[PDB]
Order: sequence, then C-alpha cells, then structure tokens
Amino acid sequence: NLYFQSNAMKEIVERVKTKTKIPVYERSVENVLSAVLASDDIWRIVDLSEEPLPLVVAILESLNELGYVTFEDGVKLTEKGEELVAEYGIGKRYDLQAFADLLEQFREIVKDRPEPLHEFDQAYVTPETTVARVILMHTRGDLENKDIFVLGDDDLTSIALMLSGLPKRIAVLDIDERLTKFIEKAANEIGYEDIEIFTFDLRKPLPDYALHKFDTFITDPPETLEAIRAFVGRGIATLKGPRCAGYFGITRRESSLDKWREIQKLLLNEFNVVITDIIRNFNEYVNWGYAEETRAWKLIPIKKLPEYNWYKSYMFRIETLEGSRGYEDEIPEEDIYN
Amino acid sequence: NLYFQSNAMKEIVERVKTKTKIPVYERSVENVLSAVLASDDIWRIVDLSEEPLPLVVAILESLNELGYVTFEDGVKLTEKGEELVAEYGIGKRYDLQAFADLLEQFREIVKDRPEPLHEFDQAYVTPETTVARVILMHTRGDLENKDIFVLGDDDLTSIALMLSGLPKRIAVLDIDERLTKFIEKAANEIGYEDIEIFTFDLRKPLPDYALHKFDTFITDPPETLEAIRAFVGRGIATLKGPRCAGYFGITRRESSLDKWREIQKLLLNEFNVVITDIIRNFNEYVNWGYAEETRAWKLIPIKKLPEYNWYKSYMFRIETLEGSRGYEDEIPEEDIYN
Ligand SMILES: [Ca+2]
Ligand SMILES: [Ca+2]
Ligand SMILES: [Ca+2]
Ligand SMILES: [Ca+2]
Repeated sequence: NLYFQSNAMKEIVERVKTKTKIPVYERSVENVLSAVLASDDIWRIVDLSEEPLPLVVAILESLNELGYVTFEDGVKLTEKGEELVAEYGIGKRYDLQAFADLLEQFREIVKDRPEPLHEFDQAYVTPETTVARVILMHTRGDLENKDIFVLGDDDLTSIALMLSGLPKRIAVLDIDERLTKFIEKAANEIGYEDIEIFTFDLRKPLPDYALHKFDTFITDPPETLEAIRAFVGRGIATLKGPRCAGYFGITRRESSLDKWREIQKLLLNEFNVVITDIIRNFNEYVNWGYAEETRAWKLIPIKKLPEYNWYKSYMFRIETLEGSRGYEDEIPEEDIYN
Repeated sequence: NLYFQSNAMKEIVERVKTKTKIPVYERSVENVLSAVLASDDIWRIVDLSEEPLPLVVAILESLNELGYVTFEDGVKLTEKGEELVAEYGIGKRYDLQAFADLLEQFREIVKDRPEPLHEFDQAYVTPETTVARVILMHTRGDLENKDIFVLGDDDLTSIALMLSGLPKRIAVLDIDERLTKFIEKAANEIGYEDIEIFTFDLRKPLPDYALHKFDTFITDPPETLEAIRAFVGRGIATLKGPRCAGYFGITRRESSLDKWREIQKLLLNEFNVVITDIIRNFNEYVNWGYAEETRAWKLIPIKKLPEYNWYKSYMFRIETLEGSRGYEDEIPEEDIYN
C-alpha cells in the first residue's frame, strides 16, 4: 500500500543519500532518533546512535530540513519529530580496582607525557583504558613472560605493560620520537631493562628482528580499510606463528557496519585469523579537540564542547591459527591471499 | 638446535594427537598447564583454559602418562610438571541491579519451571544471565516495540522478555511443549497478550508467517558447525531485512578456535552478516548433570562435582546488512551462497 503508508522514513533516507556516500538504512535514521530521545547533546547523540559521525550529521541535517528536529536548544525533536517517533514506535536509547597500584603508578608517570600533536594524528585513551587493556590481555594469557610488539603507542601502553612487570620483553615503534624517548626514560625509572625501540619503514618489508618474533601485538590503526589491512597485516607478520594474539581498536564513530563487514572479511579471508573478542566501547579516548574540527561542531548555532569522553572504540582480539598469514613484505593494494 | 633444545612440548603434543582429532597446538597444552597452576579442580581447569573439554582431558591424560601431572589430589603438577612450566615460562592463569524488579519477578515465575530433561538436550542459563541478555538487547535497541523470534527456549528468555514489557510481540518455537505451555501460562499471569507459539518443522521451508517477519532473533544452538548453520541460517531467514539483529551462544567448552574460524567464515561468507559483539563468558549455565556424563568425570579417581557454574558460552550478536541472507528453504549440506 504505497499510496497511504507513511512515506516519512523513505523521504528522510533519500535526503540523507544526497549528503553522503556512506550506506544509509532506515535503521541509521531510527538509531539517531532514538539517541535524540535520550539526549539533546550532539556528542552524546553520536555516541548513543553508534552510527558514524558524518552519517549522523547528514541524518540530523536531513531531519532538520524536513521539520523533524531543531538545533535552537541543543538537538530536539519538533512536534512533527515527536509524531514521527510515535508513528514508527521508536524508543529512547537506553545504556580494575585489584590493579589500583598499577593505575596510580601509570597516572604518576604520564602526567608529564608529551603533548598530543595534530601533526602526528595523536588521540589516546584514558589511563583507566590503558590499565584495563593490560588486565584484559593478562586474563587471556598474552602477557606473562611473553614478547609484546606495540605498533604505535600514543596511548603509552608500553609504560603500563612495563609497570605490570609481566612481559619478557617489549618492542615499540612510533613515528613520534617524543613518545619513544619518554618510554625509554620511563623504562629507566621503572627498572625495566627489556624495552626496545624499533625504528624502521613500515612500508618496506619487515626486518628479520621483527619478522615472526612476538607472542602478542597491539595497535590502534586509523579508521580506513586500507590502514587496517596495513597495520594488522604487519602486526600479524610480527607474530611467531599459530596461537599468537593481536589487539586493536575499531570504532563505530567513523566506520559503518558495512565497513566492519569488509574488515571482518579481511580478517577471516585475507589474514585467515579468528576473532575471539569484540568488546563494545572498551576504549575511551581523552578529548583531544577532535569535536571542534568536525562538521558536528558547525551544526548547532550555540557551540558546546563534549561534557565527557564521547569518542569510544571497540576492542578486537584476534588469534592466529594454522594457515594464518600477514604481510611480511610490500603491503598490497588489493587482497592477495583471498 | 633440535639436538639439545627441550623436546618436551613436542612430545606432549604428539601424544595428545593419538587421543583426539581436535587440532592440537603447543598453546593448547600451555593453556591447560596455566589453568592447572591456578586450580586443582578439573571443572575450573577446563573453564580457565578455554580449550574444549575433550581436548583438555586428552591433554591431561598425556601429561599424566608422561609424568607431569597426578590425579591423586585433584589435578596437580608433579615436580617434573613444576619444572616443565618453569622451563617454558608458563604463568598461572589470572581471571543488572537497575532491573532488580525484573529479576525478582523472573525468579518468582521460573522456580516452578518444568524439570530439564536429557531427552530434549535441555541445558539453560542462570536467571541472572537471562535478565542480563534482555538488558544487553535493550541497550542495542533490539527490543522496544520490536518483533522477537525465540528459536528454542529452555532458558525461558520469552518470559523475561514479556516481564520487561518491551517487545511489540514475541514468537517462540520449542520442541518441548512443557516449555511452551509454561510460557503461555506465564503470559497469562503477566498480562502479556502478544505471545505466539510456533509449531512447525524446522527442516522444511519457513512458513510465510515466520519468513521475514521479525526484527530480532535469539537462539542457543548445539555446538556443531552443522547445527549452527541450521539454527542461524533459519534465524536470519526470519529477519525482516537489513539492520535486524541475531543473538546466539558459542562456547569454548566444546568448540575449538579452529571451529570458531569456520563458524565466523559461515557468518561472513555464507550468510554475509556482520558481527557486532563477541562477549566472553556472557552465558552462565546452571549445572544440569553434564559434568558426570563427561570423560572428565572418569579422570580423577575421587569424584567431585562442580562447585560453581563452570560451563559458560560467549554471546555473539550479528546484524544483517544489504545482501545478507539466511536459509529460507531446505538447509543445505554444504555452503550454497559462498
Ligand atoms: Ca592513537
Ligand atoms: Ca613462549
Ligand atoms: Ca539450552
Ligand atoms: Ca519497526
């Protein structure tokens, strides 16, 4: 009954499609509406909706253009919007202390960390996240007397790993030397001898001293399929063989579920690994001034900064098995193993 | 240096291979050893090791035959075993109140649930699990004013779903009628009208009233790739279209990570869905007398029953996207879409 049925959703979804190439579903819109029922704060709406930020903005713009939301007092539904949610039955969106010494020691050290710099795309997690990560990895048996490779470390996970006393050895690669220098200084104050800084071109083949030498890697790659395949491809190639662990963050803030599907296909068909854990909002990022640089910032006439750490990622854990593989050499443009 | 290096692990792993066809890795053994360092209770060793029960038993038998463990006082390392773990550097394995009305009401109802029967392969989760599941599904936006299909319900999730008041409607299929009768009686005492019992042959094509009619399905399938492809294939076919949710349990107790890899490949390449959540030990099963029916029971001369709920599964959440698909018709022997 196309003649009498509500054409509201379809109308909204078609308008969203003129604003973004991210796949738009009716539920993308419902997710945002559900978030708006819970909160008039745009950062929280993005958080609660678990849709990528540019899709949320495009959805909020479309709903505004069509009379469903106003930005005059945070983000709120109009009466037309209140009628929309009622019609479609859209509900309001509902949502470490044993290692307390580690956390105190970690905060003590990183209070003087080098300033995050836009030049190095530096966004890092809270001290509570870092320490929870260590605990989590320990509960999976991936730390104690193990060899850890930390690919990029603006989170300063290597410091928390050293403070734990658990790993046999740790190797860290980071493009920002202020970090590696700080890590080495920290290692000295901690008395942790078995720290190495790797400095090599990630574009070029892995060197023998990083090829198949680690039990566990951890990394937090940029949010593109191309960067993930490079960072995880390279991390897996640093792993000794079967039954080694990889840890990395993937966000709903910047990657759609269609993009997640491609990532997971990469993992299983390209790298032929298994996913043991996908833990929602495990990673909480310290506000670094990212909000003000987004389109969301321009959306609400009165500017308001995030009240809390709205930017979060899921923790993925992967494990190698017989036949797993990474990229030892040149990183390819397309899938080569699949 | 094959001539002087410890041949201990390789020896153990070769002996394990004569006892099981489950893929055996050196880390399978390390995982068990790490668990034995934590606990002399076989149920807890299985739990902590996160290896499948028959592999754990085969590993413990092999370690015993080779002088590394004794079963004379729970499971303990011998001096030779203590030397083995020291040599390989194996560490000891380390490891709802806002809805309190729901939980009280749920316990009140299910205290008189029908007795679990071996005839129907009935093993169910704790009341705390069931209620946590409802909360979890609600936090992902999959319950409120939604249509839920419960494929098999020895957990009595439908009762907790009804007590929540959240779903538009609920449909339940279960081979044990004592359950469906109880669910209908419960519905009446709760005042929940929108419950339907489905009774159809799952082997045969889905009927029109269950084909593409639901927003969310939940199921707890048997632990074989063949049963998972049948239960999830069928659940996905009950889903309306894109952006619908499926929930199901997968255990480390009975499926190896190599089996997980096949399952995840099924999900992404057969059904072309995305995995949004893999939550370790989310499901806690009530001890149903399964332990006494296992080989583990025969392993320790003095018989001891589990002290706690040692049998746990991970919660998987999947979401359909454009191009997802299930099995509407005959369930195939092999992959048909991949
Ligand atoms: Ca970072
Ligand atoms: Ca080792
Ligand atoms: Ca069951
Ligand atoms: Ca709906």
